[PDB]
Amino acid sequence: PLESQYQVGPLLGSGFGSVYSGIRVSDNLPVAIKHVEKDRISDWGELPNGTRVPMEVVLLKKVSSGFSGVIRLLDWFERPDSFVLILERPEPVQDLFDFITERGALQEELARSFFWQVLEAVRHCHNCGVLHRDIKDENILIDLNRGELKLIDFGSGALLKDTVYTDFDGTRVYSPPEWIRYHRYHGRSAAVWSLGILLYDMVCGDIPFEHDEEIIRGQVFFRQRVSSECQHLIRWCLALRPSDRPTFEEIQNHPWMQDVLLPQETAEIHLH
Ligand SMILES: O=C1c2c(O)ccc(O)c2C(=O)c2c(O)ccc(O)c21
Repeated sequence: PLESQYQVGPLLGSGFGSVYSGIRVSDNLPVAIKHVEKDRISDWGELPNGTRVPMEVVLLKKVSSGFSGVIRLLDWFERPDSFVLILERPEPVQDLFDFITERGALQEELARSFFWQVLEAVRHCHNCGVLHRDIKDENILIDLNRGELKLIDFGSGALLKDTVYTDFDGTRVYSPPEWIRYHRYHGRSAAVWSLGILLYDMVCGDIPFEHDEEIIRGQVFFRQRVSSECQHLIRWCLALRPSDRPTFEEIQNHPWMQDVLLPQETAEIHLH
């Protein structure tokens, strides 16, 4: 059913897997086709109907209902040594790591719009019972035309829970001090930490911390001019003590978050 119903094109990256550009035949929706090999999956789950699948798929199904800032799972298949996922492919697109790498640090107005959309997308996941655990520039795609950000790689994700996590598969330089020191964290507050790393990156062109010692020390130096309110929000997300970090609500009610542009205006002003 698979090679009949879609048409493969160029590789796009790897790997989280190996992803090819693809076209649905039924109608020419761009799609992306991700192959994941059974032998590299450390982490499995089960769907409603009760089949044994990779967590990624569990997590993607939970979040793919309706619209949002997540790239949606349109379908999937099993093969003898691999699973294969069919995902949306917006067109044209660029990931935030490449975008930042090309244009350097981002004007506050642009960072505010982007950051807001990441916030909405993460709220959506938490809502659906999903925690991403690897929120970073390269897991965000920009739809250059509509100005809409989309989250992508759920392969380190987990079901959201209130219990304390003991495993972590995401990026180190994005991991919170509680993980570095004690090998334990909670979802929401670890996510806020990483959101804080992300926001620094947006406005400074680079991440704040490289080594464990700098993460655990939690002192943030700004290498770029950044308003006083943005520094405050960033420092707040990057508090050492989990309980001293903001909730999403508080981040979203922060002064620096006010009067966010809509996506379309963001694209006009900053992407056209
Ligand atoms: O690299 C992608 C990806 C992509 O490169 C282009 C369009 C896309 O739609 C995705 C995508 O949905 C995607 C994903 O869900 C997980 C890991 C990934 O590396 C990716």
